[PDB]
Amino acid sequence: PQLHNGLDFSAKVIQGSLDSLPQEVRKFVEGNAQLCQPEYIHICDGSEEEYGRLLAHMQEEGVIRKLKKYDNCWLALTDPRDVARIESKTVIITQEQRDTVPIPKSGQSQLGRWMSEEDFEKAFNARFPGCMKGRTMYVIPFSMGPLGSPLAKIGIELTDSPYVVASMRIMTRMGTSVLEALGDGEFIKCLHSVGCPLPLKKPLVNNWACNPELTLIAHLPDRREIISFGSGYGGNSLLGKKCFALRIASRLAKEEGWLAEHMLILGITNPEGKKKYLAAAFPSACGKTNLAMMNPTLPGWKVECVGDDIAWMKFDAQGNLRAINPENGFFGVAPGTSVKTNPNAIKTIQKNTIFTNVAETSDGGVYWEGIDEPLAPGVTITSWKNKEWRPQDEEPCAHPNSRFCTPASQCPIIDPAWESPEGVPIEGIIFGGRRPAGVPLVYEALSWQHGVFVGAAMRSEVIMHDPFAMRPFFGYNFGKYLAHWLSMAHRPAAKLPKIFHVNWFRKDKNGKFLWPGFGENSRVLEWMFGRIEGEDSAKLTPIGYVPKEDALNLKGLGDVNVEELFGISKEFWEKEVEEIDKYLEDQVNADLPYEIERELRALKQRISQM
Ligand SMILES: Nc1nc2c(ncn2[C@@H]2O[C@H](COP(=O)(O)OP(=O)(O)OP(=O)(O)O)[C@@H](O)[C@H]2O)c(=O)[nH]1
Ligand SMILES: [Mn+2]
Ligand SMILES: [Mn+2]
Ligand SMILES: [Mn+2]
Ligand code: NA
Repeated sequence: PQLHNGLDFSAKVIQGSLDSLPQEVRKFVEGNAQLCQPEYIHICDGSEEEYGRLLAHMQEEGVIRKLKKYDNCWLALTDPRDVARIESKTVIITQEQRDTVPIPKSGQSQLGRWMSEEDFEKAFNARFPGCMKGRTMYVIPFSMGPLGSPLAKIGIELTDSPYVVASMRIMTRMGTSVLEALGDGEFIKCLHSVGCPLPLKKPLVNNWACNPELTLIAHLPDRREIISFGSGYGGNSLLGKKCFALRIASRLAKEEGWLAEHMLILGITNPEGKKKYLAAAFPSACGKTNLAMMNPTLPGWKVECVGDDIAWMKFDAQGNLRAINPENGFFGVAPGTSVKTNPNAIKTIQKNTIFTNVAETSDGGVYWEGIDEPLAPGVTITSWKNKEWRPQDEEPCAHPNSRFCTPASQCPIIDPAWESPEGVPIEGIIFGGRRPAGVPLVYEALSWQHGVFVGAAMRSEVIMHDPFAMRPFFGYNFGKYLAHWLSMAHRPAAKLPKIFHVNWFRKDKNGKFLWPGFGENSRVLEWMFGRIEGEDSAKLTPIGYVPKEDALNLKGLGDVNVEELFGISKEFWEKEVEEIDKYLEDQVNADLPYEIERELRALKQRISQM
């Protein structure tokens, strides 16, 4: 009801109907309409028409450019201040800090950033009131995972950014079908604003609305809310991407008995026609997308992609670890993507793809560092800063973490069960990062508990810790996350996947990679496949099982330096255990599970006996 006409926002709806919305959805939309004061409310239907028209509108406003070389491809160049995720401005709100991060023994937590309810409410009040003035508030009903999946979760994102709408259509299942399936069911409330109400208080840079000084990406797991202000970019704005997919979802996972992880999912088939699904957690810059879409060099082998970034996994009644890709597309790093490094991505991204912060060629194509493709004489390059650019300048033509946004259904090797509601059975979990020295190409954890330790001990690159590739993404206390992983071993009839650790990045004394990697990583996956089958192809070492002599198929690779590649040094590993000890003691402290501490003791002891 109302004594006037300030609460009913029906008159400002330009697509859809508030009356047709589920009650709790309407309250979410109208309540934030009252707060943010948008000019219009557009309830998205997810249709091709809505999509095409909105892209054309952004094009006319100069917000995006059409890439004329390709089929329905687009380019956005952002404000340089709004180029990536800002961890210092990414927070999780809970009653007690200990529930969000372990209280460190000595230093500051690097496992998350807590903000009190009190401090967030002040921050919220200083940002959102009237922030959508003069703008359309878009209502994005989206599913994270196949619509009918028991592993899927539903979100509603409100945004004043058409860039977010178009990108969410690609990255999630979006539209009217989602609302109809949701009904009076539960959903994650996602609120986003670029933080630039009209009239503009500050000058617009590169037609890219953002408020850097006030940027704040907040997560409120107990309220089932994500609230993001000031940034229009990637993980800060596409609230399904990391905020929902990893931070909120990992909390839900903890509560409900499942796992939300920074993992690719791939299906691998051998020459005997046997197929296994694998998951792998690597940090940013460590090649999940390359592995997920691998073109295998080994004859008779086939790799297929379920997902390249996020895995939602739950042990079923039969004890199989069932996994879905909750995403609907690939939000891949553009620089470094070539025919050599990722040929299947090259194929995917030439239609219906949105590019952000890459360079543009004179004939309307895309360009970036490591594209490994020469241009015809005459073809010139415009950089991501909208500047004339030559191949030999002291400046990259694309932003180091510039991205493409492409539909998953377009991947030539997309898995036939990539959107099967029941998910796919994971038989192996892979951990890894960038280690220039000391860490063998591949090793296998001795048990589930050792495997959890291996994930927890992950380091990459200055070499920094990134446990489970989840350091920027823990939705709650990492110690409790470790306990949650360990508890899976005590679950009824659980078939615990084999756990491996890989290192593509080991270098010799001259700084060149000892392993050719990319397509050649099918040789590593072959060994993993065999080990899952119970093949006697492993040699026991202090760090776990490694391939036997001659176990790894090296045919066609010439003379690979295996002794250096698989070399295990007592002195390196003595230092390794020490640094892992100090890290877990400080960062996890009182929340370090007994079994992780035990695995550290165990590894320390095995190394001492070298
Ligand atoms: N040497 C070597 N480098 C690799 C290999 N696979 C991937 N890379 C490198 O990894 C980088 C690309 O990986 P990213 O796309 O940033 O990794 P990602 O896990 O998909 O990152 P996010 O999308 O942010 O999650 C490039 O620099 C590649 O050269 C490999 O097998 N060997
Ligand atoms: Mn990726
Ligand atoms: Mn990622
Ligand atoms: Mn136990
Ligand atoms: Na722009």
